Amino acid sequence: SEVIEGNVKIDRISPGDGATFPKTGDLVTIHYTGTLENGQKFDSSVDRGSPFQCNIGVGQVIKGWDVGIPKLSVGEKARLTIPGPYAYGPRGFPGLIPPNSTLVFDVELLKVN
Ligand SMILES: C=CC[C@@H]1/C=C(\C)C[C@H](C)C[C@H](OC)[C@H]2O[C@@](O)(C(=O)C(=O)N3CCCC[C@H]3C(=O)O[C@H](/C(C)=C/[C@@H]3CC[C@@H](O)[C@H](OC)C3)[C@H](C)[C@@H](O)CC1=O)[C@H](C)C[C@@H]2OC
Repeated sequence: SEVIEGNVKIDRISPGDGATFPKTGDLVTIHYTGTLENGQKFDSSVDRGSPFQCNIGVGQVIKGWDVGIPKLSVGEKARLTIPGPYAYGPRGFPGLIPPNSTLVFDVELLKVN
């Protein structure tokens, strides 16, 4: 596991084309599962049967996603461990994430665009 910006950790699980990497502003199609540090699952889009899309690195998602995702190539599966300051910090999210939580994200880069 690699320690990227802000102390976010990447655990590579299954490779991508090792060549198609998301660039700033690129639209990404991802499948994620979010868990707290205890393993307690709080969200998943796989459960929704619909992948998430956002433009990467422009402030649309929490910073751990912004620093994290661009280091993945199309088709890869990896796990992002994100500390509070790079996620929801001291505020959290009502009914999902408590103040100061470290978030674990299992994500799959389906397509870059
Ligand atoms: C108003 C319209 C609702 C709009 C909802 C959608 C488009 C649907 C989309 C599937 C979101 C999920 O809803 C099904 C749901 O995703 C979580 O469950 C989740 O796993 C998560 O953490 N995600 C989602 C995947 C990207 C990383 C992170 C994120 O960065 O998400 C972003 C996030 C909340 C950023 C805040 C931005 C404000 C800053 O202040 C804060 O700064 C700390 C960080 C999302 C993408 C916002 O851009 C847009 C929205 O919120 C949140 C725990 C609760 C959130 O509910 C909404």
